[PDB]
Amino acid sequence: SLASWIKENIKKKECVRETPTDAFGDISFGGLGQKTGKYVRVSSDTSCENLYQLMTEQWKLRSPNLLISVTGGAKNFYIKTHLKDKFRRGLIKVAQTTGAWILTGGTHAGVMKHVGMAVRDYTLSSGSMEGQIVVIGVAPWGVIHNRSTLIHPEGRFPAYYSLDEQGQGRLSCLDINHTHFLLVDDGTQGHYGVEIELRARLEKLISKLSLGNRESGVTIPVVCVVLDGGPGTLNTIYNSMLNHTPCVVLEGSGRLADVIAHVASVPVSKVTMALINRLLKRFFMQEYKNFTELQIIEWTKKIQDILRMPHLLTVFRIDEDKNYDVDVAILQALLKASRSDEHAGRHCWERQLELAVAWNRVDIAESEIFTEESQWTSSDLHPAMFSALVGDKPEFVRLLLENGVCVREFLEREETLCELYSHLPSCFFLRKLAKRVQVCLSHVSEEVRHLLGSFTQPLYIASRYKPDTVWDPGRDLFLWAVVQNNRELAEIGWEQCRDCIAAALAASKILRKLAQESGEDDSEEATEMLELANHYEKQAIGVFSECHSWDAQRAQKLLIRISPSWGRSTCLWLALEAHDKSFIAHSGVQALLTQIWCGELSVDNPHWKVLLCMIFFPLIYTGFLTFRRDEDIQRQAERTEQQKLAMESELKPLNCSSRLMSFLKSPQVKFYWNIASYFGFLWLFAVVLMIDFQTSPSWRELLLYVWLTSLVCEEIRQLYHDFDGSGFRRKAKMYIKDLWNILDVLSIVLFIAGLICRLQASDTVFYIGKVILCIDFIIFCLRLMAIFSISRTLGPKIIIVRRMMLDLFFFMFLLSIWVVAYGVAKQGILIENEERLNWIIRGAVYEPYITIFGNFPTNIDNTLFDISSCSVNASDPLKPKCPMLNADNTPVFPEWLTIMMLCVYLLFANILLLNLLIAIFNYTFQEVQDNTDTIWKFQRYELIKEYHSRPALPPPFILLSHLILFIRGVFLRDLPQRHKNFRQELEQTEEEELLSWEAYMKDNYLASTRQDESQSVEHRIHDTAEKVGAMSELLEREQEMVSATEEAPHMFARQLQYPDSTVRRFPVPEEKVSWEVNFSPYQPPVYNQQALDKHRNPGGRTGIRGKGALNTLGPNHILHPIFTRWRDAEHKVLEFLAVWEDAEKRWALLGGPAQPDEPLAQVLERILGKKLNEKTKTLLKAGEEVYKGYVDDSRNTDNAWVETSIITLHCDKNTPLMADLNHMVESSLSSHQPLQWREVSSDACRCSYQREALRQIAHHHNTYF
Amino acid sequence: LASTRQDESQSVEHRIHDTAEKVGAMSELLEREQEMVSAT
Repeated sequence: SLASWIKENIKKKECVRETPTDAFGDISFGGLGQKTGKYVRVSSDTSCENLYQLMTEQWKLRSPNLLISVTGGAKNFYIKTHLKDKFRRGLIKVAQTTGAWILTGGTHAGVMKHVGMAVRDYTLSSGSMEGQIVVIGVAPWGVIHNRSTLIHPEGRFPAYYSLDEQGQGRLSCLDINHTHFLLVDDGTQGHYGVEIELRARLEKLISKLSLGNRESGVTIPVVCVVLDGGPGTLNTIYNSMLNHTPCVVLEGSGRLADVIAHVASVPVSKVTMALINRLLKRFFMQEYKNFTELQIIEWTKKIQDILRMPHLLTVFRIDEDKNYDVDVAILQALLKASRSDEHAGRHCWERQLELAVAWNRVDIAESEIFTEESQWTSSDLHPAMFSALVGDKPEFVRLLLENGVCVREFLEREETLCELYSHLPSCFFLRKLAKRVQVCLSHVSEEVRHLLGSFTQPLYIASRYKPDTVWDPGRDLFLWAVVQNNRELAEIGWEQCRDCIAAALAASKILRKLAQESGEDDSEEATEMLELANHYEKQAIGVFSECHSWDAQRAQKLLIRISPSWGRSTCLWLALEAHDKSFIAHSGVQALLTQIWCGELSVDNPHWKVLLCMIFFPLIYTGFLTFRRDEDIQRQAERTEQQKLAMESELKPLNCSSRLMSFLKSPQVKFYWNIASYFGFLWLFAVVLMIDFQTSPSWRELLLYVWLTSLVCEEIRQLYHDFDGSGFRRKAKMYIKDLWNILDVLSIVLFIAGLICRLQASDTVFYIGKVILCIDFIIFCLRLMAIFSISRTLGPKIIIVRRMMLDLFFFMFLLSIWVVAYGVAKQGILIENEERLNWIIRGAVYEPYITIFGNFPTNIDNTLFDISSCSVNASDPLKPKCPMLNADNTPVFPEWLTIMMLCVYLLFANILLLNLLIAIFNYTFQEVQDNTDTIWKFQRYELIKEYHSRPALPPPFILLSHLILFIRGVFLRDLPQRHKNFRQELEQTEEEELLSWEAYMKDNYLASTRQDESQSVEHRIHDTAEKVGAMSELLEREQEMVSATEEAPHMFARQLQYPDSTVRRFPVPEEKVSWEVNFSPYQPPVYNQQALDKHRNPGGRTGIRGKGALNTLGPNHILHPIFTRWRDAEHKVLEFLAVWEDAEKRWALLGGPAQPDEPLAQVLERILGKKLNEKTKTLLKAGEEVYKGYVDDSRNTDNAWVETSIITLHCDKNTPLMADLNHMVESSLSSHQPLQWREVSSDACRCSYQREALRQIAHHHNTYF
Repeated sequence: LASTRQDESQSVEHRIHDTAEKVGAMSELLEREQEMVSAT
């Protein structure tokens, strides 16, 4: 697909004229079939945007994070084989982990061969799972030796290529372990240095690639490392340090590296042509002998030039100590370069972090930026927190949260949360949110409400995120972490939540709904979401079981309460709805359900006593079963007595009359009265059906009618008064789902059908109407067995019978085939064609089907003539046709054949079929035993809630209580205590103390599992292996350790390039800088811009002769008056009306050119734009004389130079001459568009002349204290 | 193939065999190191 673009956009060069390019395809090497490097060509100049697009969007290479540049050498060199291993290891450690791009001249010659051995020696050890080591390479297209192996205008995409390097010469080869190839063409096949400008321009361009991607405009870091190099190698390093963007790191091994590493110990003024000559002589010792002496002056001067900047240079120092690998050294030297730059301020630390964020690496950054000395503030880490959340890097978020970011300060405003929802990676939740937007927070909340359930209330409300819908910061971060299926963020989020158990179960329900809805992305939803949901289930069980061991009487209140965070739903309902079989089987919740179902009367009282108390009502008032109220009163009195006895050496009182009326409301009582009424219904229906039936209705049948309709009315009122009552058909969909409801649904219909037929009052219909009602009595008897499913003993018995129902029909079919076959054979053999179809079916299907169940001696009922009659076609009165006879009273067919056939038939029928049918059930029964315990507990809740919402009276009188409930309902007042022991709303202080208690219990739990995980064997072996692996390497290194036994010259006027021209100044060392010494070959070129022996430069030699951009020779003066005053009225800080130029954006001084013999008032009016010089006229006698003398600058020559006189006029606290000057302070001079009294300081990181003047100004003011 | 090589070097029955070999190398070497100091 790329071939359409790559043959339409990219040109080439030939003959210089241009043409559309060629040579495109992916080079694959014959050795290891694990590489496939792409090859593309390009011209000397190619569109920069197209180059970056081809590098970024085309070849699927991800975004660049760090650009590192290995350069130098190109021929060969040898490392003493100790530094090379550290070098190869570190240069891959850094690139691998920071998604870096490393570039090199890609040709198997010298330095790139070492990079290739690095990539090859690592690429087997990692396995290349993800994040490949992107290594980009630059090589000219003419100088490849075996060029014909891929040249084609339509390309050759799976091209094979073999290595050859015997054809060396002007031609060169191509390397082995790279991954990406860019090829440049200059048109001349016999050219080597055609790739320099494209490299330098591309790197300097690309440095600005990371702009507009994030919150702040900080440019990407670029580094150039050179191990060994020729003469040209220094020039790229100088052009880089002049570009002032990269750091440059050097090592010990190389020749030119040893040159710079030796000069880096000596001072910059101590560098001399003779001293550098004496140093370089004992460095190469081939080229030191073969030195070109017409350029060595430039060499000495250039090294003296590049050692002037002492903070963009770092060196390895011959592996001193063990400063780890080279990975950090580069990474720290990048930051050390990064601090001293154009920005002065808070921004150094501010900019500095964001680099640590963008790299996945945390250790270096953490140590440097989080030193003990430094102070912080929880406001100033917010942008780094935000970028660390969106980029989904967990450990860095944990580090920022441990060190002083409070979650409560971070989500103070709604806008931050709105923006944080705008960066989800793609998931099923994101697709559903995209469907809903066809982002304000309400669109989130509607989708969350649909996920969680229709019953709960909406979480967020628009423009009320400040303090229903109360604000906790915790659930917002936890929910945002949960819905994108990210484990390492969610495990941090759960430790932040105020309340815990409700949150964990809510996340469980969200994930199981999101899994059972999606179903298309099979791997993700099938594995990750279900594993995560079971994990948060396990966390919830652990926290609750830790709370239950401490003191259970607050644990139940924790289990009941309404949680206002999650939408005023309780906690038990969430676990109940989400099909969490494991949480609901925990012992404390079962004890809660037993204590509820057990009613007012206290638990642990045996059923025999309970039923006998139901038999005689006053035995309760006498006291035969214990009660909760008196047991608690006795226990409280016993606890009080125990406390009094330990010192020595609230609870309601009990009612007397309402004892009984409180007894008659517990569900254990109503279940027994309802089952008594159910036997009563069976009795009444039998006695009406068998005895009391008539053509006219009796009073018994009317009692039957009303009692049936009372059952129907109580079922309907227990529909609409349940929880989740708002809305329609949800409880209907809940109810119709299962098998046992079908029976009631059939029976209530068929009963009414029977009543219609019964009242229809016809001759023949009345019979069928009695028939249907006699059928329905079977169903009304059949649904009692489901009522006897409640008990634990009979609970799992019925499900095993329910499970194996299906196989019996297919088995019966298989047997019926065999019996029909036997019957048709038997009747066909010894009987002629019979015209009677009823006799055919009765002797063909029935008689064999009746044969198989009789006893085998009884079954042989075989003689010729007992009851069959056949002289006639078919004696009608129940006589089958006779068997056909040969002799008189003799079967032509032998009777023993019938015997033998019947023996084989019943032998196959009995032992071979039904024992298989039996054998199915025993194996299944043995197999099904393990998983039963839970489902029964879930059904145990499914029962209990019904009877707690049923009127107390038995079902014969449930009509009157239903009428009383409706008459209460039409009263228009509704404040029910319906489920007043399920939904509980707490007071304020009880809730606060309770949540703090359970948070303390959670913080106990997590420490418990961390101490119990680090005691297992399967962890501790993995620890000992790592410690042995560290101790082994170290010993080798230890063995190896034993095995090894001011600013006097001007520095701005000696720029090797003159400013704003093409001429080059003469190279001037530091020793021969002054006029005292004499240089013998000293011959500077004379180039005035656009009598040169009139004056001499007082600083020294400059290598520049003439008047270089100056109106006169010699001293050029410029006075710099400083208009200063106080910042505040309290004299806390100082300030000066400095300029800030629109071209340079720098806080520069306000001083123009002072001419020789210039009046200060007129020059002040020119430099300040005095529309009112009376304020300066009263202030002509202010202070002056800060500094005066020679100023180093790039413009200085041997004839002209620049001198200056610094003046500082600081007024009083009021500064009465500053109002008129501040009113006329505008964009007057048209270069400084802002111009105000910026606050002064002791800043030595300012303009070079002004830094010393401000340092003297602070030395004047603040040294008094 | 990379998946099974990374999942084979995480089992216990391999990693014990690795630690035994590294302990056996570190023991011999210490004796030789003692001898090196032992020669003055």
